[PDB]
Amino acid sequence: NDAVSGQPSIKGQPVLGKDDAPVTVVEFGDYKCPSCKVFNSDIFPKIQKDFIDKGDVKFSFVNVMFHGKGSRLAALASEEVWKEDPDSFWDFHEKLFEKQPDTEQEWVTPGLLGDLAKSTTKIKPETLKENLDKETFASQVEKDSDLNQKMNIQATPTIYVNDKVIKNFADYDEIKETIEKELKGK
Repeated sequence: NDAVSGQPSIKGQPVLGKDDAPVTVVEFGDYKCPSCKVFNSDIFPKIQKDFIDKGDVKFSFVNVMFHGKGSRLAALASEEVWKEDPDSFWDFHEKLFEKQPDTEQEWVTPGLLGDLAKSTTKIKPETLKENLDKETFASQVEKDSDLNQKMNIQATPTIYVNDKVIKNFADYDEIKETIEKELKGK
């Protein structure tokens, strides 16, 4: 039906922000999703400036694989970057979204993901690409899928503010108000 209320676990997930931040914002997203591209460019930076920078919010991203083989490739790459060079993760993440074209045909390839690793992280392109071929990080993508299913994710992006499901990811008023209400409660 709809995404389930409740606090998703961010254990093992990429995180940005202070450990002790009182509000956790989680995005369930897909690198091939055009609405996730919009969230990344239009909404995410506002949450950063307003909340993450000042230690109010810690942010996490969980992979959802709604757009076929390219979604899976992208997710495997994302997992590897978090594990091997987490300090660079959010730079790689933002560039993969910036790379998403405004066309519907498959665009995700190992060469593409290898080039991003080279520009944004300390990870070797050939290493990343070898791991994509072997699907070295498949267990982490499956863990993400398990979590997606547990929360009954129906569309991407789905944003959680603590245990609250945001109705419209593109409505910064809703997001900001919900963050602020959770801060109060805290």
